[PDB]
Amino acid sequence: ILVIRKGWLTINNIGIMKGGSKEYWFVLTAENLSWYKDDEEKEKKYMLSVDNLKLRDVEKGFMSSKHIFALFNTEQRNVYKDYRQLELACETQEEVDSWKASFLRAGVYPERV
Repeated sequence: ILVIRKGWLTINNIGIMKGGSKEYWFVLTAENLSWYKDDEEKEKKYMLSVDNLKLRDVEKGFMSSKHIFALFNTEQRNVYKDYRQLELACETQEEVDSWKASFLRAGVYPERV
């Protein structure tokens, strides 16, 4: 119910078949993490349950300046659609760190990297 945070994040590993890496507007609550095309909320890319979401430091990553972390379904292959893991990136390390605390509150805890 309570909104924990609203803020932009880049989904770095969105397929060829979905435009590629685009920025999406995230809304996290104690029950769901939903992502939209933008802050107007006219869209809905999807609403994924926070249940069974965990967070891992995804092993160095691409050869970029991005700091990577990811949400992954602990009990199955894909996290949503045909994805394996949903990669989230920030231009700065502090951005990644503040968002980790917001996920903590919603019940997505770290480890299993």
